[PDB]
Amino acid sequence: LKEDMKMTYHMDGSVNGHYFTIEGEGTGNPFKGQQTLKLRVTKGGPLPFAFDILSPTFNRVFTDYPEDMPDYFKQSLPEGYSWERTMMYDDGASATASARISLDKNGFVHKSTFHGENFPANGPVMKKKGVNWEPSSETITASDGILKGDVTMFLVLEGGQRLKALFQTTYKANKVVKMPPRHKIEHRLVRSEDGETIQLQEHAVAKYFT
Repeated sequence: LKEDMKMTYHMDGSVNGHYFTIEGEGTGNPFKGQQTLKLRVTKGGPLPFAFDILSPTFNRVFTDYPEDMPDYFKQSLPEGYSWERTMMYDDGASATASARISLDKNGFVHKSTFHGENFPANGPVMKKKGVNWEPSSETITASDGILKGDVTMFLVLEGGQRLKALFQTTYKANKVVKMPPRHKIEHRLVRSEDGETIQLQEHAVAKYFT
């Protein structure tokens, strides 16, 4: 595990019954909690929905942890960890996702799935009006060898509105590691697109409360 890591991605997903596959590569500094991803829709493109609902699916190894706080995700290496997530939007839409994070010769291997339903056909998600997620603060809590994350998310939309969603995640290392206290992770995730690709950049930093 070094300062200059590489990643690969594969997602099989669907939204409102429209199925798609996404693949890509990434680079990042896991110790500074920084990563940059380059993704392509390899099947089912172009996506008839705002890519932002998928972007948090695309790795808490890339979190800047204080030196004296147990780092659940870096401890999980080389075997890695997996997670499962529910996402409940304020308009009644809902989605689930899961991913497995592992390592090979090249670096991190990220395999994920995504299932979303009941996004209003004429709402901002299905009309591709997302801009970016607001910076967020996810509360991490520990119990029985696993972590649970809670974060209220706000998707910035065109025209100055925001769409709220509640994210809940269970992170599983699948081997015994030293467990951290209750803490928070501050995220900043931004997206850029060019017709052929999607770029994601996340900066994530873990902090103690107060």
